[PDB]
Amino acid sequence: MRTLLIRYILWRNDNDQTYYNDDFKKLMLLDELVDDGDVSTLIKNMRMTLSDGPLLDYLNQPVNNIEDAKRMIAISAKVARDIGERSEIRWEESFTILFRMIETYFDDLMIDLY
Amino acid sequence: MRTLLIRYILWRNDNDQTYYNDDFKKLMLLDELVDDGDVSTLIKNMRMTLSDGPLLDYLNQPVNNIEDAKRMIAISAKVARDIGERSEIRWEESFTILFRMIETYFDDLMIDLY
Repeated sequence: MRTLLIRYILWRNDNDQTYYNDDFKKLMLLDELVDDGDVSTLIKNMRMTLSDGPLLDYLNQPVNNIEDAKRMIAISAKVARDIGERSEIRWEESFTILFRMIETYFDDLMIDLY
Repeated sequence: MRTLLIRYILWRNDNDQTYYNDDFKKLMLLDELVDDGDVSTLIKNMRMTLSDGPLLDYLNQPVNNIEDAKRMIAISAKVARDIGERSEIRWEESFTILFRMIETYFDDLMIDLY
């Protein structure tokens, strides 16, 4: 799940067809769980501060169930998409927090998606 | 370079043909810079300790030139290959250190390889 999510989020950022996989189809379905307004806000703040700061703050919120975990994946993916490839983001810092919060749900998320 | 190296190292770990790209061909050439004995030792220690600890210790060594930077990429790649996909490694912790050391050489590494 760690490798899959890294690959997915990075592909959402750059849109390189050579790095696409059908495994992503099921993960892209998680987008319905997230309100486009929350993403829009997060992007505005990231641009206002010229940093990944607002994203790292979003990812630090508690994850109490599988639905919270799915929303975190979706928010990261939608943010990656909407921020653009030119954005100088140390993605590994975001993955560190994301996986710290969602790690436990990996087994169940895999079952849920596939 | 950050995205490319993440993608390369993860592909070296699982050998998933669906996640392969021809950009990796030039990076795989860096393997000649690394002695297989150093990798063998690193793997032995990682298994002895049941941790990525030895790898994170290797990556914390100073990088004084582009050749040091290339050796770090090659050691990470050969370790990723030899440790196996089943290995529960928090890859983002390794990428954090690797990129902290090699970040500056990215522009020059890109020129050197492509």
